[PDB]
Amino acid sequence: MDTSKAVIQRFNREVIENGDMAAFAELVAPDFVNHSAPPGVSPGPDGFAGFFTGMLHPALSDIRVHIHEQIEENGKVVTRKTIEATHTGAFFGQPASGKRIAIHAMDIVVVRDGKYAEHWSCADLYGALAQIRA
Amino acid sequence: MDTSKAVIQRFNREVIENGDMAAFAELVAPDFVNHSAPPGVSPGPDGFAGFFTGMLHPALSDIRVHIHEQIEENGKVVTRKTIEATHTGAFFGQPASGKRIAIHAMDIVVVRDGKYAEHWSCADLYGALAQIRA
Ligand SMILES: [Cl-]
Repeated sequence: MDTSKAVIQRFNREVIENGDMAAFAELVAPDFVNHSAPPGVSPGPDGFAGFFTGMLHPALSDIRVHIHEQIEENGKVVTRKTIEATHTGAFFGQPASGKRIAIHAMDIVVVRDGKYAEHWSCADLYGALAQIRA
Repeated sequence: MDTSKAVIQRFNREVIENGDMAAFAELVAPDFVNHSAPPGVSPGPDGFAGFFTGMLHPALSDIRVHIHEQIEENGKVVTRKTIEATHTGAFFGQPASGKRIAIHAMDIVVVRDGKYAEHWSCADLYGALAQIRA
């Protein structure tokens, strides 16, 4: 039986790095809520999947997620990480630059019965677009 | 002798909201390191104080720090918060708009002997500048 931290590590590897949506289905609960979802997006699992399949993986190639630290209290796991990838597609209105960039992020995940139940995210887009524009 | 969560709560109220640098001197250690310090800035307490006195408080008036949650493990405290303020000064290339904006942020603080010892930050500047431009 693997830990909440282990489940988040598996999600970052199989879903964010590899883009395995079969792994997504296995690691995200049907009652999942993305509290950080923008006002126009579905806070549900389908909205969350749509961010990876429709936005992230079309924009970023050769994704490497560097998990620096994981702080856990009361079933919530804070992951401080870096998303390193090659900018090969339009990202936040920025056309493909071919540049390898590093996005600093922090997410808070609530894992229940081996699946993602609740999620909050924070990312340095200002800095990532600055990298793209240099 | 108050908790790490209470020290961070006091720092956000007296330093970030009120701009009391006398409180800064009392709540930040001399060996403090800001791991999220920009490339040209000092990771030291002097560099960190300079962010508030030199860029944050000249840019933002009537600051309100809305602390949502605090997750602690192994001497690290993650604070998920929303900085609400009026844009009255120069902020990341945007001249004063007079708008009251909300900056979503997350910081990881290591409190040692009632003072700030280590710090990591994440803030939604992309979102904040978007608000300034609306
Ligand atoms: Cl994520």
